[PDB]
Amino acid sequence: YLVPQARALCGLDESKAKLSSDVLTLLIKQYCRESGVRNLQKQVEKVLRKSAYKIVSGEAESVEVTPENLQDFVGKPVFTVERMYDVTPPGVVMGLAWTAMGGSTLFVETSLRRPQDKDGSLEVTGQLGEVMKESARIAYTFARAFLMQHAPANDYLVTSHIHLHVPEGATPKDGPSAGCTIVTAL
Amino acid sequence: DAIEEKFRERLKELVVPKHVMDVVDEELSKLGLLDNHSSEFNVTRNYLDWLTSIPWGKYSNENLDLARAQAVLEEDHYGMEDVKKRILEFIAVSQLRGSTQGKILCFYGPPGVGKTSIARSIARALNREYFRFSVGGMTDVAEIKGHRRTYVGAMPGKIIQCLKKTKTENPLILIDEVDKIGRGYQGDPSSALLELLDPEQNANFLDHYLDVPVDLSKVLFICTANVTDTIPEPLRDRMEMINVSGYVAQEKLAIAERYLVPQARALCGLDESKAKLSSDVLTLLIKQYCRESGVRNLQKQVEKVLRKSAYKIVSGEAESVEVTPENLQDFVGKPVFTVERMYDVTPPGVVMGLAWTAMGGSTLFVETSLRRPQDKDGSLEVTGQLGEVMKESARIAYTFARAFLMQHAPANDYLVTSHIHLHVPEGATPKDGPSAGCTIVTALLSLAMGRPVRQNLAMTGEVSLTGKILPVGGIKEKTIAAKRAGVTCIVLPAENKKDFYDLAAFITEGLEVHFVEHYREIFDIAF
Amino acid sequence: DAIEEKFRERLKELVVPKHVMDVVDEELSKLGLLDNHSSEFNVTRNYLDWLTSIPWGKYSNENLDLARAQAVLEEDHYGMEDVKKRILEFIAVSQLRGSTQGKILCFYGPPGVGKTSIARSIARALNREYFRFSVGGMTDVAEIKGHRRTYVGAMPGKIIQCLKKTKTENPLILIDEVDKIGPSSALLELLDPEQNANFLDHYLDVPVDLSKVLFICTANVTDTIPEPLRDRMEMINVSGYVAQEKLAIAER
Ligand SMILES: Nc1ncnc2c1ncn2[C@@H]1O[C@H](COP(=O)(O)OP(=O)(O)O)[C@@H](O)[C@H]1O
Ligand SMILES: Nc1ncnc2c1ncn2[C@@H]1O[C@H](COP(=O)(O)OP(=O)(O)O)[C@@H](O)[C@H]1O
Ligand SMILES: [Mg+2]
Ligand SMILES: [Mg+2]
Repeated sequence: YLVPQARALCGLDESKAKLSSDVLTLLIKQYCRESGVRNLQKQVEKVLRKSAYKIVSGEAESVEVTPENLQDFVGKPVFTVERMYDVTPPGVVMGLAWTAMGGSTLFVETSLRRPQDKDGSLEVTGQLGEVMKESARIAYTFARAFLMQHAPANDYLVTSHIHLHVPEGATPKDGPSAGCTIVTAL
Repeated sequence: DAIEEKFRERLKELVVPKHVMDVVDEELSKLGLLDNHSSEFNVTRNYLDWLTSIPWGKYSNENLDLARAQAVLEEDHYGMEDVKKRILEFIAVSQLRGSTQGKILCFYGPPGVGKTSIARSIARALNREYFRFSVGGMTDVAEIKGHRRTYVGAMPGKIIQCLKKTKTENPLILIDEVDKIGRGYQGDPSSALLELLDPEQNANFLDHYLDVPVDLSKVLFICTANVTDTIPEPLRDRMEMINVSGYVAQEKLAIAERYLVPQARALCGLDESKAKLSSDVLTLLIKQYCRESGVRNLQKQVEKVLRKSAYKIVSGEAESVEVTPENLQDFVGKPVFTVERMYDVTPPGVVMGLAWTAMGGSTLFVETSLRRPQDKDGSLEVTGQLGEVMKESARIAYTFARAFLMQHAPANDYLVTSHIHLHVPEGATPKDGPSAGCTIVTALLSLAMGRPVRQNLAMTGEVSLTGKILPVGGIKEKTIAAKRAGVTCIVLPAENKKDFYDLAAFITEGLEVHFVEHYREIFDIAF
Repeated sequence: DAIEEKFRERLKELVVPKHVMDVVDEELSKLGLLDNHSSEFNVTRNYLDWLTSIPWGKYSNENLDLARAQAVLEEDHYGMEDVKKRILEFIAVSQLRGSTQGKILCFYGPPGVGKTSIARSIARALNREYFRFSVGGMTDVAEIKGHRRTYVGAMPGKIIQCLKKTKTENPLILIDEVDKIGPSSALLELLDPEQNANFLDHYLDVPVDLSKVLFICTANVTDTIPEPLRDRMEMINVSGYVAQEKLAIAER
């Protein structure tokens, strides 16, 4: 629907400007992650209008769009990194989050705050909301209980001072959906 | 009566659509039945006037010459490549298709960069009619939609009057300051803009006075805003966001010596033979007085110099005067931005950072000191009007610095037990953001080891709890601020390579750029 | 008719721009068919009253002479050398270009230093008309931009009121306490060289040229002034007085 109508508006035949399924897939993946259609239409129209300018100005007789030179038409990709950790060290567990620009993944990082591994504590940073901080507290309590019943000799969680961080530091996040992820990380 | 023909013979040159012609006919038939001096007669007459005044099928003689358009665009504004490219693409597309087109654009950027001014130059380039529709603080929805005929003072509204007064169906409408539209209590004008700025529904824009849809698909809508975050998302999604990035010092010099100085001389009535401003004087003025992204303050400084010279000439104090970098302070006063770098040599515990500021970016330093006299557990106090995000980043940096020193030097008990105070010496101004996490880590490690970092090294980048460096924004401003100082080496996150190399060549000529993925690389670079 | 001839006699000496003339002509034609008892007749009469009262082509005869203006400035106030220098520079620029000009200034300083009295003295020296209104605590945009003809209580706002009162297109307008404003978006359009020449009022529905008006703002602290508004105007510091200066002012 979009590309034929955009061609009819810009007046470019398929032979003069090539938009393959691969370049459209890349453009959607890297520029149009939203749930709507208007921004994808705008990107397609940008590509076609730049091809039209190249044709009219005499710079080229036909314009071919490729996944390599797409950034020449639509600039740098908005989304490039899909996951922060390729291989997760022991303290971090991968989670999932809801976002307006499609789905978004999150990680939960934990590390010792004091050298020795008298109660211990959990410091929570990462712009976590009140509900999510409460879920972190519940997760800490259940992690203590579960490690108590699974490994009685392992007093790590009760004595160690632990810092919990969700490395999307500038983006606020809330919700209890991360309780099991936090338990797994701890 | 002759009023009916006075209506009819001015539709001859208009290709009126059927849905308008059948309303005009019924209104004219109603007109001939009412008494010539009744109030209903006046209402019908006013409505027929409004319907007839619309340019139903006439367009301005748009020109499609790319060379002429580029010449017209270049004669007024310097270095607005994105907007000029967008307009040339518009012209090329409108040349491929056999008819005129319309688009909805939004120019956003820092104040004083030329968003409002470029619209008139674009309208002149396109040979389109120009209308400015400032919506700053507007809370009246009736200015967009109008009022029904039943009211005594009913008028269609601003847009229909634009079509009436421009006498063309494809003008250029400048909706100035769209982000500053008012949050009216009785109505929300931004919600009425959804119908006006809908790329598909422009063809059926319904006016409350006319009660007849008008085809606004051929109108080129240009909006100006300072920040996009204030515009409602349903309206922001309809408009095409294209950015004006502001001007670097070299671009400011080009604008001043090519546009600002000639126009200011014309305003002051002077000539180059009587008042001479050399490139060195303009460069010094930009460097020491006009750090803002716009060129309005630079324009004010230039006008100040020229008016001082004009007073010196008219009063007879001098036949002619030349401005020099030595005597410039006589005209503009003593320099404002006299210092670029707080520390020429950084002692142990302080690390040079970079920050985004409205004045073309600026550098910052992170200072750490031993609050209690010993090299229970340690604590970290933070000051400097740090925001909540920046304080959280400081806590993360402290935790990771402890962890890193746990493994790099297990015998080093400094960070574990010592009580540390961390400050950013710009205490009077608020600062926020996670960009300084790696700077804080470096400051803490330099304090712990007692070893100063490289003496001309700047760095930025968010840090995770495990030490991974995350991308940050404002690379251009941070790079410019680093290059103003004697920074010979800069450290950036690896994810910022793509938008660092998108910068102009002259900005990054002399910088030894290092791209990092984990802090263990920054540690080797700095130490 | 008598009303039309009265409005045209109001209009004889003004050099009216073409678009304003077309608007007045069409409104007069509209008034020529409405019945006298109609409420729309009242609205049209009230509208034409404002359009025929704007001084479209009248300028005050300024005293483009450095000596007399300097004498007036130094006889009316003591120690305001920065403001006096700025006004002398303004006069020199007006003389060199050979035409009247408008500027936007801002006097900021502690209260009681003479920011309003110096503005009255400047208007006296320049032979310009003087008008002032306060924006301190203002929260209504409609008192600057006006209300359209539809509403019963519509007024054309402070700027059009000033233009009608002063009968000149180059008066001295003092905007008092710009730093205490609540509304600033109307001022951004009011004082901006790019759009001063085409200031559109909602009631008038026709643009007026404010490029020759000399705007002088008053404040006490610059930091509280809105950021986009602080960029349009020029900041001149009217600082306080030392004991010797206060003694001289008191004696003189
Ligand atoms: N690139 C440029 N070249 C020449 N003059 C410029 C340029 N950018 C801005 N100006 C001048 O600076 C002023 C900026 O005002 P304006 O266009 O209103 O900026 P904004 O739209 O950001 O408010 C204009 O009067 C314009 O003449
Ligand atoms: N330098 C001066 N020379 C002469 N009179 C002065 C001077 N400074 C202040 N005054 C007097 O003090 C009064 C200040 O009132 P006003 O200017 O309205 O207060 P503000 O300065 O807070 O606006 C004026 O009436 C003026 O006559
Ligand atoms: Mg603007
Ligand atoms: Mg006062």
